[PDB]
Amino acid sequence: VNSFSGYLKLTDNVYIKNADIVEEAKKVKPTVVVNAANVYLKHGGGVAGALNKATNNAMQVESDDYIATNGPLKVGGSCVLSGHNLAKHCLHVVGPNVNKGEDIQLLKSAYENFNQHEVLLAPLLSAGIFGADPIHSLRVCVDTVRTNVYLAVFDKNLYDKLVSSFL
Ligand SMILES: Nc1nc2ccc(F)cc2s1
Repeated sequence: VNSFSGYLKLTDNVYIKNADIVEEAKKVKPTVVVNAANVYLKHGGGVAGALNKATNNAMQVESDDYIATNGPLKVGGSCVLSGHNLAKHCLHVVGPNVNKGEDIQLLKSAYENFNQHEVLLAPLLSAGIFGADPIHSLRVCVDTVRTNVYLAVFDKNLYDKLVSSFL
């Protein structure tokens, strides 16, 4: 048993809810929250901007030190950093950004990072301002992630379309 509440069960391991991931993280304090990161860990907008704002910019300060030491992530890659006030850990995962012309085949590689963690609170990778079709992102998630993933979908309209179209 875990602390996640109000989720619809899609599969053995994937759950979904219409929820702001910031507010969900603040309530649950999960072991792992996933950020929709870019390779520079520049948390300007979308999920990343909202998570970083909720940490009072501490996520960005930590991220800048990480990049100064290690250089940029790979598209499809990830790093584990602090979860600050939101979670124990933040798994920063880089899905491909369609609005930059990145290979959508890298979305499966991105979701494979989730398998290193038994339970995660996450957004749909490459959705929102990353430009991919969220229906596709949910299909790749279900077909790739084997650990227990609690997906927060911010937009109520999109949530209802994801559920009602799910095979
Ligand atoms: N407070 C929140 N802002 C965003 C922005 C984008 C998003 F996909 C999810 C959320 S939750």
